[PDB]
Amino acid sequence: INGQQYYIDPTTGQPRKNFLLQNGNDWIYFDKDTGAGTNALKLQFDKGTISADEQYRRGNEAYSYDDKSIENVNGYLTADTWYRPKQILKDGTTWTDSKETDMRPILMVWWPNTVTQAYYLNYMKQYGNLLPASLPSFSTDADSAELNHYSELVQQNIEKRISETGSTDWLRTLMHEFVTKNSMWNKDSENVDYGGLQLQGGFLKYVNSDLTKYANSDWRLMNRTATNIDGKNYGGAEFLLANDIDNSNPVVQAEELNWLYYLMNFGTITGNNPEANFDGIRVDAVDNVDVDLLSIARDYFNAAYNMEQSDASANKHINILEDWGWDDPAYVNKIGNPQLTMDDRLRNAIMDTLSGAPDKNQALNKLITQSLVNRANDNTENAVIPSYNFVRAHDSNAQDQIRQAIQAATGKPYGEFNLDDEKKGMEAYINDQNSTNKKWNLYNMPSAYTILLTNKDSVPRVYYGDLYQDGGQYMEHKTRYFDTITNLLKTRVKYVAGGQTMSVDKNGILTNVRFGKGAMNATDTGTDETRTEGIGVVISNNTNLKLNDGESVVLHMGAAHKNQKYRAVILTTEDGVKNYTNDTDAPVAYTDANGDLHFTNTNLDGQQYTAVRGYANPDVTGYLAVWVPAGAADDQDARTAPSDEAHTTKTAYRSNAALDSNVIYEGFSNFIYWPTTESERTNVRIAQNADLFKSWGITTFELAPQYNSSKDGTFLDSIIDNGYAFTDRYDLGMSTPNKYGSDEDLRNALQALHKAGLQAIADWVPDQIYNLPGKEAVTVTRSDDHGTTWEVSPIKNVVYITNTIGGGEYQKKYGGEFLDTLQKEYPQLFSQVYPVTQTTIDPSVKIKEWSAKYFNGTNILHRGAGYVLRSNDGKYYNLGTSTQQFLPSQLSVQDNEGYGFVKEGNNYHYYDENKQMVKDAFIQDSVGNWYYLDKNGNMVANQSPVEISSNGASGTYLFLNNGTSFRSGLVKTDAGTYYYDGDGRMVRNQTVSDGAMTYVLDENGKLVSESFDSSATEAHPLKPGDLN
Ligand SMILES: [Ca+2]
Repeated sequence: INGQQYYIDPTTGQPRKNFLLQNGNDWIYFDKDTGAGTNALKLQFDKGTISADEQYRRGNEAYSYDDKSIENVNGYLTADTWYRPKQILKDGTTWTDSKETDMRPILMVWWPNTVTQAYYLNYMKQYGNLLPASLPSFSTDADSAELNHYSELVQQNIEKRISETGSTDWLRTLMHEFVTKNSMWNKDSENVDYGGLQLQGGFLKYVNSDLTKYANSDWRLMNRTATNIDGKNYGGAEFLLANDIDNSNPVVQAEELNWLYYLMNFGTITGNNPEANFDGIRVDAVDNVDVDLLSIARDYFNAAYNMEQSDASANKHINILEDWGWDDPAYVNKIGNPQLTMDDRLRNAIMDTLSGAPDKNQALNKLITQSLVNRANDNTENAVIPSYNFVRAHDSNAQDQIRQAIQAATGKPYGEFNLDDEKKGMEAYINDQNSTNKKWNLYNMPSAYTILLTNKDSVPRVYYGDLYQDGGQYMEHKTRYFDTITNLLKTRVKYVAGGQTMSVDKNGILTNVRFGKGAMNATDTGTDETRTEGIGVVISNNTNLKLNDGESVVLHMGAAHKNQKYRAVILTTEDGVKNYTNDTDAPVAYTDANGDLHFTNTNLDGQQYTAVRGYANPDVTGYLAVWVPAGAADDQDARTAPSDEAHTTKTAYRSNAALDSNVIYEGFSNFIYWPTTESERTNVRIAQNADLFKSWGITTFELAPQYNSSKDGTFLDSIIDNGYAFTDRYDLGMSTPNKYGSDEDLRNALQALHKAGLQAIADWVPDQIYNLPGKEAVTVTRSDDHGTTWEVSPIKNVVYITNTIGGGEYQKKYGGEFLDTLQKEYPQLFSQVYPVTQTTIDPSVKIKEWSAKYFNGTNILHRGAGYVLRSNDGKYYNLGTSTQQFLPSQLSVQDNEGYGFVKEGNNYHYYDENKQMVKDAFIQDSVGNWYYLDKNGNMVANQSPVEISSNGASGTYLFLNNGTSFRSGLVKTDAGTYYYDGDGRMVRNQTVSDGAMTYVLDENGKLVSESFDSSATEAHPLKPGDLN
């Protein structure tokens, strides 16, 4: 009984918020907070008179407008501002001239309106006991004489408590707790939304303004990715996470080169050790930065390593791209393949045919065609775009599914967890991994890895979490796939080479063949070394596969393999798979004179598990078998060395037998735990295991990003501290260990890898920086991940407090410091003109500390739309440093009386700063609502649509009973339902999205249909193909 009322939306099953229901002259407004219905709106525009008591009035004035007198950010005041008054009412009794240290909250003496003053009183009473807790609530409607009486009493009681406790800490805490309970001062006014790449619930893009000139930029060219160089197209999302670096600013670009050089010379610079440098880069978040960076990195590598000279030259520095967009490969190829594109068409073919559940996988035929490379008869070299490929990665079918397991095991929201939670989720995740029916883990990991590692024209990348359990100390526990995948890896070195043929038969069974080194076509007879090389693969994704009697699967081993003995590498069993790491006790099969192997529904020569049929177990759902020639020498190596012959084209990597001889190891998971001893340190264990990785044929070890985590908990990366979320770009376990160890552990890992003949990859992360400690006022607009204005947000060209100043001691020590050396050693880098900026990089300014001018924007910070304090008509308070000096009445000697919104008779008027009545104009109140004063200067409030032209612009508006322009919501009337946009104007004849909601309005503005996208409402796994 006695509950609230709501209007349940038919598509959300939840209350409509900010929704007006009208029936004749009667109405219910359903509120913003919970959608609870009311028919009594409060007047929001009322200030009410300053202290009539002159001792309070004069005593509470600001001592001065100096920086030290009034807490501020670039001269702007915030809800948290404390200030020095002329006098304090000491111990509640004795007006006393203030000391410099006598700071008091501005909210002790000032409120944006009477609504907030009443709420302040209620709060200070209930939670501060600064009024008798017995008092009834102050209604918004309370007159200013009553409100002022009780805020003066609160002031007395604050001063008594300051005297009795000898402290103001309690008051700092209490006032900030009040602040955060006001929607104008919290996330409720920030239009939280998780659509697209709003991973943290929304962005604020930085814009130029006379209000914040020190934060202006001539650059901020956004979304300028591979398919949007000129900005005339859509491009990738500029915005992703945290503070988005403006990589279109030429000074920032020089700094990215500076950092790049630092990474590539890390051991030299920090350890006097040229044996402890990185050899290549991974470019993080490619489709979220100015694509100029690909050419800047290219140019540096060309200058320092002469990449384009030959294959031997390029292959000494394997670089890779995190480039998700399906049109990226053509562009990467065009600029010279300076970093390897991924082949996302190929990975998605694997996802679609092998990695899903039995009732979900598609026909295997797609593996032949859906890729940068057609593999039906891949018999040529240097003919395709070179690329790398993978089955999983730290952020690909790992982090989202692991968070799903944690959520399932703990009941906590997606992404929220402590270390105990993480371990409990990991136990469930690993139990799932070892099940036949998997909820969170990919199926057919053995078959997926077989395709990965036997494909021609591909640099495969192995994922750490497929060899070792994702969560645990580094390499603490092996997965069930460790033996299978390391068997494939060693077999790949020894046998996998030459041409490829892939086919799928009428039973949907896939056959994959490699001929061995020296043979490219099925008809080639090969060389001496070809004979005991090559591989044959049989794959099905059909758990019910049954061949009729007399039906066979034929592997066409080719003309180099006539009348030859083969032995098994992997066979599928009832319970899993069997691995054979060499010829000993492996089952055998013989080719005929055409080079064909013949398998059927029956074991060959009484050898267990040589029949082809469907299985369903935790390894295989379908069928897998792999065969190689018997009798290879123990030291057989089918790989090809890169030629040092001069390139005839302007390319680094070429897709050929030498590039194919490389394997990348992504040597981390996000869910590595912090080590409990020095011995458990990831980089310590990497150094100790260099020869192990070599034995798998790893040629480049991709290390995690080594940057010390911000540990701010604002994204997964700064919860599990993987190194992608950092404040100091140059701090690689240097001020304190990273999760992987100290900078000495890192240099030791690089040196040990080099000693074993492996390369090491530096994760280059130019997109963003986290957790800068210095505040800066910036003019911003709430925007989507492409910087498109969020139409329903009031945050449009609004001053907001950002955290953009800082960068740590190592950015300060090293930022810009290698530019002079780079200019003298590689001068050509400084005269290149880049395609997006159409200019050179700009090394004339060193970045030693970041500030807002260098960023495109920020994730929303939950400070609230109105945190920066304003009066009526959009006017900002300011000390006078960033914009016109203007202080609240209570702090100045100016009297508020008769200015702003004023009642006369049954009407309200608005008087401007010259005390003149405003007519036929829109005017904003201090908390951001909008009003229209008509031709007579009367506030409009008739809740029936009204046509207004304001500066040659039509609009149909609706003004609620309290005068406020209704906006960003629906109105249901007797005649239909209507939608008013973020500017208060009725929408007609279109489809509009309002956050999670989509509404279709006909020519008359009537709602025809609506839909709900729940994923806009909270953090969520990113949908497959979201980023293609
Ligand atoms: Ca960006």
